[PDB]
Amino acid sequence: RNETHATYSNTLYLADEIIIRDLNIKINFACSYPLDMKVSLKTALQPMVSALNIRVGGTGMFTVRMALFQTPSYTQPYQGSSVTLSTEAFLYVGTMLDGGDLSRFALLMTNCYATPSSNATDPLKYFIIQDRCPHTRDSTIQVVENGESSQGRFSVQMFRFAGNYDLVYLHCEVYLCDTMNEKCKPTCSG
Amino acid sequence: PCQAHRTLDEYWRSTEYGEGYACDTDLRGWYRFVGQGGARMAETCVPVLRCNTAAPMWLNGTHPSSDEGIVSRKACAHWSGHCCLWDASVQVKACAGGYYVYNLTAPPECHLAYCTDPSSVEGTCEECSIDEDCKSNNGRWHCQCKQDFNITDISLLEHRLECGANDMKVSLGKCQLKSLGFDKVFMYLSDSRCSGFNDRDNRDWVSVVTPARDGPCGTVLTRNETHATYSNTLYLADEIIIRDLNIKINFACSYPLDMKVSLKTALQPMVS
Amino acid sequence: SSQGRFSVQMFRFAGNYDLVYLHCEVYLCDTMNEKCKPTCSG
Ligand SMILES: *[C@@H]1O[C@H](CO)[C@@H](O[C@@H]2O[C@H](CO)[C@@H](O[C@@H]3O[C@H](CO)[C@@H](O)[C@H](O[C@H]4O[C@H](CO)[C@@H](O)[C@H](O)[C@@H]4O)[C@@H]3O)[C@H](O)[C@H]2NC(C)=O)[C@H](O)[C@H]1NC(C)=O
Ligand SMILES: *[C@@H]1O[C@H](CO)[C@@H](O[C@@H]2O[C@H](CO)[C@@H](O[C@@H]3O[C@H](CO)[C@@H](O)[C@H](O[C@H]4O[C@H](CO)[C@@H](O)[C@H](O)[C@@H]4O)[C@@H]3O)[C@H](O)[C@H]2NC(C)=O)[C@H](O)[C@H]1NC(C)=O
Ligand SMILES: *[C@@H]1O[C@H](CO)[C@@H](O[C@@H]2O[C@H](CO)[C@@H](O)[C@H](O)[C@H]2NC(C)=O)[C@H](O)[C@H]1NC(C)=O
Ligand SMILES: *[C@@H]1O[C@H](CO)[C@@H](O[C@@H]2O[C@H](CO)[C@@H](O)[C@H](O)[C@H]2NC(C)=O)[C@H](O)[C@H]1NC(C)=O
Ligand SMILES: *[C@@H]1O[C@H](CO)[C@@H](O)[C@H](O)[C@H]1NC(C)=O
Repeated sequence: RNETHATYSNTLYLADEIIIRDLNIKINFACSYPLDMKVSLKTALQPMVSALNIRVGGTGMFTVRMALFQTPSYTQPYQGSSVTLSTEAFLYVGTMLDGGDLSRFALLMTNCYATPSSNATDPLKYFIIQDRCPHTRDSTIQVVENGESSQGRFSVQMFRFAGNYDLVYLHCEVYLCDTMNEKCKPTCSG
Repeated sequence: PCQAHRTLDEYWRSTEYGEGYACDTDLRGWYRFVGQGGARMAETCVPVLRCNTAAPMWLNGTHPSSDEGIVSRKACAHWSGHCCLWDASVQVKACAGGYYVYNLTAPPECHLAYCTDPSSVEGTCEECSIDEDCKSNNGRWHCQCKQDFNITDISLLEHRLECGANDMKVSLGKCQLKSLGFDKVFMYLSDSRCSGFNDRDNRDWVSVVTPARDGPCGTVLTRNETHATYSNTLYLADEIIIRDLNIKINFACSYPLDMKVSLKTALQPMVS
Repeated sequence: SSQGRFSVQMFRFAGNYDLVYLHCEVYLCDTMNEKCKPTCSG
């Protein structure tokens, strides 16, 4: 045996008779064993230790945005505090989603409206999108996507609120929906 | 003591200097060694013909730790081949910070002077976080946290879950787990590859960060009609194996589905 | 001897581990050609 194996070496003699006279036969055989084995038990063990559970909680809020766009195709964001338009000029907007798990949710739009102010609860409201769908009584409104992915967009002609109202804002309301659990796309018709 | 001392900016007191003849007979009072020679004076009997002296001196035993006060020591003298043949009286007082003081007395005869080994100027105490007192144990400076930071039960264990939109994380006070009986902790999610790490925002914190998706580190999302909550279990053990007090902090936080969104630009048209 | 036995308190790996499996690798030696007695001290 050397440092690794251990050989058992012996020689075998074969003949057809008691006495040998030609072609002596020697079966020189040796089989070795390595010195290092690998062993493991065949039983799984399941101990038990007491577990103290401190169940703690929290709440989170996702990040989601809304940018004015200088151009059609919804490519670049407005950065000025105020934008001047003609009434005939078309408005071009869209909403971003950076909250998290963008694979699972679909940015879906319950309702958006226009008020002369930043007060979201201003009673004077023009629902620019009404119940997940564009108004049909207004035809200048058109949508490209809502709830199709994490980003919805749409365009419409500018207006002004009748009266002493020279300003218009956009308060929109978004609802997350699972893209596999339920179908999110609202397909409305008159 | 710590405020009434005279500094000695002399680089020739080091144990590496070749040879000399200066003996200190006029030295009286508290002294604070400053410079390249060292901040502490010798702990072992430095061999003959060093410290700019034929027979150099040393202090026997160990330097005092923080919060020890006046300590009586007998500074020996090495000469002729017998360490500690002559003796002088020295009183060491530890000080809050990285220096020491001594009443450096006149040795019984000339050809005797103290030494300054390089000591532990490399060992700094700024590495201790702000709430870690600059305490010492037998001459080495350690970051002992507040003794008022002493909680016995683990139900009082501190944890800050900030439910960030893009990612989830729970941060734990390192001092409080230290005093809870944990030297090194092993914090683990439902998957141990989400191993813990250290971060400092206002104090020493140990934290894990996990993406808020369904699956990647075993967090579970159960979106009911209103909320979309993500729950993962936290595992604490101060070593590889737990033998008692198995710890399971069940942390979670929900994300809504509805939310309000508006631009940040005003809008005004012009019309005939 | 030709038998290697030993004891230890049961334990448990921290994390999501509900099982412990044991896996040993043995080394055979000559009782006469070398000293197989292992002695370790701190
Ligand atoms: C310690 O001693 C052991 C026991 O002898 C020794 O292992 C042996 O090594 C030799 C040298 O490699 C092997 O000799 C054989 O020689 C011929 C070719 O030279 C072939 O028969 C063998 O190769 C075969 O390997 C596989 C075996 O099935 C097959 O792929 C195929 O048959 C190949 O032909 C082999 O080289 C001898 O077989 C081994 N014995 C073992 C491994 O059990 C070891 O090398 C020594 N260690 C030292 C000296 O450091
Ligand atoms: C959908 O799943 C969500 C996610 O869990 C679930 O919301 C949960 O509602 C319950 C019931 O209100 C909350 O249970 C908590 O329990 C204790 C007291 O019982 C407290 O922690 C909470 O009350 C706190 O409420 C305010 C929170 O700041 C504070 O006034 C104060 O801290 C109160 O202690 C609360 O009642 C549980 O926390 C929420 N989960 C959250 C918020 O993540 C919801 O009910 C489910 N909807 C269904 C099934 O329709
Ligand atoms: C937003 O507009 C409303 C209506 O002008 C403001 O006044 C509130 O109106 C509601 C009914 O719509 C009353 O019940 C409340 O008492 C009113 N006050 C408050 C403080 O809610 C409201 O104040 C405005 N909010 C903002 C943030 O501008
Ligand atoms: C050394 O510290 C001592 C203790 O505070 C200071 O006073 C000495 O006290 C001892 C013990 O009572 C006396 O035997 C010494 O005579 C005192 N020394 C002196 C110089 O009065 C002492 O001042 C410190 N030594 C120095 C040089 O400051
Ligand atoms: C000083 O301490 C050293 C080493 O610890 C020891 O050998 C020596 O006896 C001590 N001297 C006195 C005077 O006690």
